[PDB]
Amino acid sequence: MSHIDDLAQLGTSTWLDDLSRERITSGNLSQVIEEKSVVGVTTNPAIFAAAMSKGDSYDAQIAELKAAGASVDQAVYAMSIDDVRNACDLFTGIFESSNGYDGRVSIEVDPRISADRDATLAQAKELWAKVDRPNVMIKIPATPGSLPAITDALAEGISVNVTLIFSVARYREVIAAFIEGIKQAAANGHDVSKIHSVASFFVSRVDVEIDKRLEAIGSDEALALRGKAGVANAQRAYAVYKELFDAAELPEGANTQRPLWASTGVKNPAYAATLYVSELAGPNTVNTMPEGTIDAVLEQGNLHGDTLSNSAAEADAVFSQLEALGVDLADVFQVLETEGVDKFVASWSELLESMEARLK
Repeated sequence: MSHIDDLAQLGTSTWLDDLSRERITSGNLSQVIEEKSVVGVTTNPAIFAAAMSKGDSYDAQIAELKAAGASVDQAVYAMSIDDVRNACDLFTGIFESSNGYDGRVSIEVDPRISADRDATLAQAKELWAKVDRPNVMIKIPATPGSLPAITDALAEGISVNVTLIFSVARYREVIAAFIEGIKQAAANGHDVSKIHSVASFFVSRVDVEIDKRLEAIGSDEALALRGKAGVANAQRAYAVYKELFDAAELPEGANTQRPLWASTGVKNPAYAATLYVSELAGPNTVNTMPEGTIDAVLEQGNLHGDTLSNSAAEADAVFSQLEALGVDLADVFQVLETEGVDKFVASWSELLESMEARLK
């Protein structure tokens, strides 16, 4: 039927990049699964923040939580868990039919503990046990401290959405941590066939940083390269996926860790709104799209087959050309990681402020 269905036939599952209570009550979340072929969802603090400030969708539970003695942290916890568990129920049919790959709902641990392995693990177990739904996924970022918490968590049978992956180097480390996670899960007696993971690899961020730097260079050639690095970087990640899982020896029954294209909303009005979907389509992948990007794909389409599998030559040429023009790609990826963690933590404080505003 739809262009999202065509995208799944190419191998790329479509997830939605937020779980606002607006979507649930309105019936939008059912509609999006049923009509837009959405087969997974993730939490979104920034959107959550906004919804409490500008909307009445949480008014009922805020009244509840203000009636009890709820702190800002407890309110935020309670509200997001109720959303997530509600989404888990509704995605149960897809979870069961998809061999556990899709039908997933992701929820993060506290962004402020992301350099703290122990605390990240502790809160991963806590969230896992509290939500108490087998299709939930705990978002754990691929940043210092929490990267090894990824294998610890998988070792306990927790399914993990790895987030804040910006570079192929760090993606390689994420895959290694997944393989060790599943090896330890087996050694700890867990049925490894029910442990899943996705690796959320950011796309638009790269072009935002690099488009600026290409404009600073200002040459014809630099300007002609704009809007290419994000796709190219992701395609290089896909080659790595194939490489490391080819080389890997996983316990029997183990799932693959599918690459997931995140931040796939275009940030420049001149770029086609389907750029980070059509160019990143192919086997064993997920794309976590903003709903506006889902609607762009649905009405505009512009898919042209699998654009991932045979993509490595093109993508490398983009990167070798960027480095010929003097763009310091290692510095770019370091800026993205630092800015990534700060944005991550910042949007969390934005949510805590929003929340505090309502609880007074």
